[PDB]
Amino acid sequence: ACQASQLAVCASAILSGAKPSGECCGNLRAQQGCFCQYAKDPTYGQYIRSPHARDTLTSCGLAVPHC
Ligand SMILES: CCCCCCCCCCCCCCCC(=O)OC[C@H](O)COP(=O)([O-])OC[C@@H](O)CO
Repeated sequence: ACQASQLAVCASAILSGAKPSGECCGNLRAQQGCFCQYAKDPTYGQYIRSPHARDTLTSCGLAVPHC
């Protein structure tokens, strides 16, 4: 139901770009709902369309948006 918090911890990488993290790719899983549809969300388009974002999720290889 869109937590908007389980991913915040990752935002550090998406926005700033400190360093990825495994927990990140895991947090989204707990969602597997809004996270998927979020792919359409324009306001957060900068988050999903990030450079390190796709890398983090891909590194895990669990679920990719655009579903
Ligand atoms: C409160 C702030 C937090 C923000 C909310 C976060 C919401 C979670 C969504 C995160 C999603 C990030 C993943 C990046 C999505 C993306 O841009 O897609 C890249 C994708 O991996 C590329 O697909 P592709 O390889 O071109 O697909 C074609 C291929 O399948 C066939 O060859």
